[PDB]
Amino acid sequence: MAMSGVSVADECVTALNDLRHKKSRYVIMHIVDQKSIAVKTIGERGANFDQFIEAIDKNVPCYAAFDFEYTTNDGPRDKLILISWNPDSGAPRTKMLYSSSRDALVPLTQGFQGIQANDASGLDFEEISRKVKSNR
Repeated sequence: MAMSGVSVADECVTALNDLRHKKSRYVIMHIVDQKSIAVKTIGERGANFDQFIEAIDKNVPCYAAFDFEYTTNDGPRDKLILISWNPDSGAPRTKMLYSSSRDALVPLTQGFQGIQANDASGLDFEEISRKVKSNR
């Protein structure tokens, strides 16, 4: 409920929109100029750890969406998860920007479990599978 300037760019909306249809795999975007959100590094199936870490930066507020199929309904099911980066021990502007963008990300990421977790706590594959498997 900050509302300052941070807003999701058209490019981001299109990237996530297509990603939801299993266009690649996952998409990672970050906030630029704390006003306009831009893409930093897009996935496809399983980017390298070197490039993944090199691109990602544990500090600024970033959002990564991953599309994974499951058999919760019966078989041919698809569920996308949204993980936000924002360590409590990070920065003040970073934690604030998260809320300023969360409002605009709410409508953008409709139907996706959005959770904020920093460090391994945010990249916990087990947490993602457990969340989607539970559907809560």
